[PDB]
Amino acid sequence: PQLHNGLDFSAKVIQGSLDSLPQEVRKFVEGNAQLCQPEYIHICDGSEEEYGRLLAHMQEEGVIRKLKKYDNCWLALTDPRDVARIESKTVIITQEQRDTVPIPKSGQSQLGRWMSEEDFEKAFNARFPGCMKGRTMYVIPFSMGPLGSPLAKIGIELTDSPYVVASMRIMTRMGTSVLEALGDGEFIKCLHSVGCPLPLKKPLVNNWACNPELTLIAHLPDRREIISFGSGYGGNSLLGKKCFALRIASRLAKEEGWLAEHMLILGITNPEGKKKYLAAAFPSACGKTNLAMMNPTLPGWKVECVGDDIAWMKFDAQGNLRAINPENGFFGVAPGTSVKTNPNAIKTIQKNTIFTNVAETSDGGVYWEGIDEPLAPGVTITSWKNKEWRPQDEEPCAHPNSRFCTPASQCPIIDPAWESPEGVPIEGIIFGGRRPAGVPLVYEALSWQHGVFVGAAMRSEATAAAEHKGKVIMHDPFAMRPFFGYNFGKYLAHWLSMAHRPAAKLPKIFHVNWFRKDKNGKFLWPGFGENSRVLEWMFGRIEGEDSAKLTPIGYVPKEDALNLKGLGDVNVEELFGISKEFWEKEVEEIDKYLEDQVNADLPYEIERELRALKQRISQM
Ligand SMILES: Nc1nc2c(ncn2[C@@H]2O[C@H](COP(=O)(O)OP(=O)(O)OP(=O)(O)O)[C@@H](O)[C@H]2O)c(=O)[nH]1
Ligand SMILES: O=C(O)C(=O)CS(=O)(=O)O
Ligand SMILES: [Mn+2]
Ligand SMILES: [Mn+2]
Ligand SMILES: [Mn+2]
Repeated sequence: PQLHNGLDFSAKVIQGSLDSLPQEVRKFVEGNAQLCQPEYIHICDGSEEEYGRLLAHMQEEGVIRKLKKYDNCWLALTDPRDVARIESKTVIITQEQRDTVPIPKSGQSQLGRWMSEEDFEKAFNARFPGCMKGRTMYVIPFSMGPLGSPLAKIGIELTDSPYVVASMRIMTRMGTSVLEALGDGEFIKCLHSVGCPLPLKKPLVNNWACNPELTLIAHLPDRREIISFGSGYGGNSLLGKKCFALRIASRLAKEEGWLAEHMLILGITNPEGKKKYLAAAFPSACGKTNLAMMNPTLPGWKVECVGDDIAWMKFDAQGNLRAINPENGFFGVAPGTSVKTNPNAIKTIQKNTIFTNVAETSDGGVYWEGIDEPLAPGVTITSWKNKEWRPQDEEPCAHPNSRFCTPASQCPIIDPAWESPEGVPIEGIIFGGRRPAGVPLVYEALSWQHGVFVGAAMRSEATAAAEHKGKVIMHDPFAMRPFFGYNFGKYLAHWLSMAHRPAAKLPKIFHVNWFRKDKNGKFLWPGFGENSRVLEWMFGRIEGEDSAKLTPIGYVPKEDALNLKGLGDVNVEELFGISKEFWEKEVEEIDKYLEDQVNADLPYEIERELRALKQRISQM
């Protein structure tokens, strides 16, 4: 009801009907329309017609440019203050801090950023009232996972950014079919604003609306709400991806008995016609997308891609660990992608793809560092800063975290089961990061509990995916440090608890290091497609081959067990060398980190594996 006409927003709906929405969706839309005061409400239907109209609208406003060299591809350039996910402005709100992060022993927690409800209420009220004045509020109904999969979950994103709408169309299943599937069921409430109500108070850089000073990405798992303000970029604004599918989902997974993880999923088939599925957790900028889409160098081997970033997994009634990729496309780092580092990506991204912050060539193409591809005489480059750029300038032509956003269905090696609602059965889990020294090319964990410890102990040299810079070695347990939805100690206990399930077929757990360097600072391992030789070894180990030797850190390949035919140059001694001096320092750093950062919530089984590793190293 109403005594006037300040609550019914029907007269402002320019696509769809508030009457046709499920009751709780209408309330969520109308209540935030009352708060944010948009000029128009557009209820997305997911259609090709809508998508083409939206792209035309952004092209007219100067938000995106058409890349005339390719088929339906587009370029966006951002404000240089809004170029990446921002860990330092991302918070989780729970009544008790301990539900979000373990209470550290001495230091500040690195495992999450808690904010009280009372503080968030102040932050929210400082930001959202009136924030969409003069803009359109888009209503995005989307499904994470195949529509109707048992592991699928539905979200509603409200946003004032047409770029978010277009990107969500690629990255999720979006439109009217989701609403019909949702009915009166529950959904995750996602609210986003770039934070730039009209008339503009600050001028817009690169026609990219954002509010860097007030950027805040907040999660409220008890209310099933995600609330994000001030950034239009990637994981800050595409709320289905990191905010929903890792942070909110990892908490739901804890409650419901499954797992939501920063893992690629791939299927690999050997020359004897056998196929296995593996998942791999690497931190951002450590090569998940290269491995998920690998072109193997070994003949008779085939790799197919199920997903490159997020896995949802659950033991089924038979005890198999079944995984789905909840995304609908790939949001991959552009620079360094080339025919030699990721040829299956090159094939995927030449149609129906949105690029952000890469360089544009004068003939309507795309450029970036490491593309490894010469340009024709006369072809010039406009950098991501919208500036004439020569290979002689110090500037990169593309931002280091520039991205492509591409439909998964177009990948030439997309797995035939990538949308199966029952998921694929996972037989191995791989961990790894960037370790220039000390850590060998591959090893296999001694047991489930040791495997969980290996994940907990992950470390990786700092790169350029968040706001971290330099060549520091930081901890990133399970590749989830920016994405835990709840207390990491309880997360470890949850992983450990999977070994108590009836008829659970626990996968083997491996750790890889593509990044070991010799004294020259040169990579010991060629990597990329040659990593198929490491996968072959893992495949044999899952089948039970006697191809491992025991070391203090776990099992490594026996002499001659790795197929090195071709690269006869490889320094095997240094690639698999294990130094007592290095590993004594390594266990000490893990011990200090686990004691401070997990403290009273560290499971005894993890502390036991640390003691066991310390003892095996002392006996070297
Ligand atoms: N030396 C070496 N580098 C690799 C290998 N595979 C990938 N890389 C490097 O990894 C970087 C690309 O990784 P990203 O796409 O940024 O990592 P990602 O895991 O997909 O990251 P997110 O999408 O952010 O989760 C490039 O610098 C590559 O050169 C490899 O096998 N060997
Ligand atoms: O940071 C990551 O791991 C990503 O995959 C990119 S974003 O979705 O977080 O922007
Ligand atoms: Mn990636
Ligand atoms: Mn990622
Ligand atoms: Mn046990």
